[PDB]
Amino acid sequence: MNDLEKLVELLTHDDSKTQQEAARDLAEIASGNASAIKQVIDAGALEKLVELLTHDDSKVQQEAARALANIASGNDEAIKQVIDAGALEKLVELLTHDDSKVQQEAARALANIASGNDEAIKQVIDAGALEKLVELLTHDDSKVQQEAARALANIASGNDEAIKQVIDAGALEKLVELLTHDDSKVQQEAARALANIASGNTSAIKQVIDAGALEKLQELLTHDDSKVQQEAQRALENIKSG
Repeated sequence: MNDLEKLVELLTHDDSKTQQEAARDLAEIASGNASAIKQVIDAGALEKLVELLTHDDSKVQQEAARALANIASGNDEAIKQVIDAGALEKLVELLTHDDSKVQQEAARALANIASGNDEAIKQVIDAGALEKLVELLTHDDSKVQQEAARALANIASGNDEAIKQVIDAGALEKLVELLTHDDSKVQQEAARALANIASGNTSAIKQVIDAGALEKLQELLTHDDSKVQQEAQRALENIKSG
């Protein structure tokens, strides 16, 4: 049994600090080379990590979700593996327990998965992730709003059938109220999400402007933060040519 696998072993222990530290230490190893990431996978981390998500231990959940997150930042192989290990079911589950840092890692996790191909994107919507995600947009938690928006954006970067789901979940008007929030990153992600949704067809572009996106977006264009401006401008543009 090599070092990595004795870690997956330690995950199976009933001590809180034991699980947490092993989970934490996997979280870091899995945030390096593509090589490090696959070493983690074939060491069988995924079954064990996913099951930690169902222990009601805030700190443990936070490290097991984060680990999944970091693994989902690797290539398409990891993302396929994370999915086949049933993460999405538990991950979306974690979004309903009001736990700042745990909702946060869960979102980034889904978000990252959602950055994969179209097969990955479908599995996210089918796992009921949309409804829960949209809900997190109304929490008074700048960090959570950012990761939730970030996920939707990725998801709204898929096909028509995806964009349509995002609208149907009632994203649009929550997203716009984000544009008025005085946190740079949040605005950045909301605007990005909007910009993507507004790369669909006339139906999709229409429901954006009806949601009052235009004036807020043009408002952000006068803020002093390059990155936000870019996302706003890019947004005003796919709205414009329609």
